[PDB]
Amino acid sequence: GSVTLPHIIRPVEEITEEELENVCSNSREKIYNRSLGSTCHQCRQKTIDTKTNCRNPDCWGVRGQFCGPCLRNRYGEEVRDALLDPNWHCPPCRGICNCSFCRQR
Amino acid sequence: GSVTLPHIIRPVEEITEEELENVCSNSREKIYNRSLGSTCHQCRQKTIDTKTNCRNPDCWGVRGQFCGPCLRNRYGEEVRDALLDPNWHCPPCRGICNCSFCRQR
DNA sequence: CGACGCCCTGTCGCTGAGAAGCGTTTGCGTCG
DNA sequence: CGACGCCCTGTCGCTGAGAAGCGTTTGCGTCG
Ligand SMILES: [Mg+2]
Ligand SMILES: [Mg+2]
Ligand SMILES: [Zn+2]
Ligand SMILES: [Zn+2]
Ligand SMILES: [Zn+2]
Ligand SMILES: [Zn+2]
Ligand SMILES: [Zn+2]
Ligand SMILES: [Zn+2]
Repeated sequence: GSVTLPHIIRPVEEITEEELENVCSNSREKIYNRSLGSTCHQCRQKTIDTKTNCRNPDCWGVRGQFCGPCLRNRYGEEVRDALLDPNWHCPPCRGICNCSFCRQR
Repeated sequence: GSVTLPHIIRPVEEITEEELENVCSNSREKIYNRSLGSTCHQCRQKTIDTKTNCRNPDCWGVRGQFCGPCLRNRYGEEVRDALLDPNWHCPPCRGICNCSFCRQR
């Protein structure tokens, strides 16, 4: 698949309690799905757990999506706090992402 | 147009005398054509004058295309020398491009 | 290196991906 | 700032562009 997936900014008002209930706690408990899942930028795993929504208009693609364990262990932030933050920008947007590809550059 | 144009490596044996005869000398003498023309990376002008062919396999798109005046005035190299060089890499490939966008980063 | 044990329960490799060009576009300077 | 003159004959702005995910993928260490 060549082209870049769209990036949609979800307001904090549109975040539902069901989405917060589905924030992954342990990476071994993830459920893989090629259709309904979403891909975390850190671990590069496409799973159905709730992931962070980057709210920077300049942000693009799926770089802003992070899972529970990855955001917690690699950046000390909670996905639930990130989803409820109207001004939350992804670590790639802030230029502090430590994934195997971004730290390489 | 969203997607990236292909990059084709032309061996020095395939360079013809007609192509060398069409290397631009003065940027004011260029002929614009949206169909048959090619775009220089430095001046960002799509014209029909012969342009450099970057021979790095890792190179992609049309970043390696430079016109006569731009390569001469901005990098001190001749397009004819570049086209006849089997190991010629574009200034973006060498990370020394001084166009308005690359020097900005 | 893949079995087990520990506490802070965890993450890299490969492929193919990585714009392009039309429009407000061309060096320097006195000078009206 | 857009006419003119100079020699080394020239280049920036805007838009939309800027992957994604399956596969060889999960912290630390003694130890067989
Ligand atoms: Mg490629
Ligand atoms: Mg865009
Ligand atoms: Zn993750
Ligand atoms: Zn972002
Ligand atoms: Zn990253
Ligand atoms: Zn040019
Ligand atoms: Zn190149
Ligand atoms: Zn450049």
